[PDB]
Amino acid sequence: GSSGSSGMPYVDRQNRICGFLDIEDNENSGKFLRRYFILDTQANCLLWYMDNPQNLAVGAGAVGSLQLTYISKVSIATPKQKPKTPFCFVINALSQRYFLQANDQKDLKDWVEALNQASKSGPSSG
Repeated sequence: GSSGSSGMPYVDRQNRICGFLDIEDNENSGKFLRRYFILDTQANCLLWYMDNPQNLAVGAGAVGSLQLTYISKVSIATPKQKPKTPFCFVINALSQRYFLQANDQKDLKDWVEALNQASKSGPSSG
């Protein structure tokens, strides 16, 4: 482990983000799973639910999750990886790249940003 300090970082309060993305079902090369992704900093993981959790049932859950512990970098995909997509970001983790789709250019960036904030865990954790 060993936690190293930094001179003087910047940015903070990644702030949780929500929306509806389309992750390419691992069980299909073309079909995307439209779920409501929610960048939870407290959980330090990514949870995407069929729909808002406020409409779901207390005894509900997420179709899938993504531990931030994996994610390393969140950059915009490329036409050499997954073209035909304007606002598409690739979540770089251990050594993989998740292809997700955004509604507009905002959500996209935002997400990318949020995913870039929750990943950078700001200046420090907590």
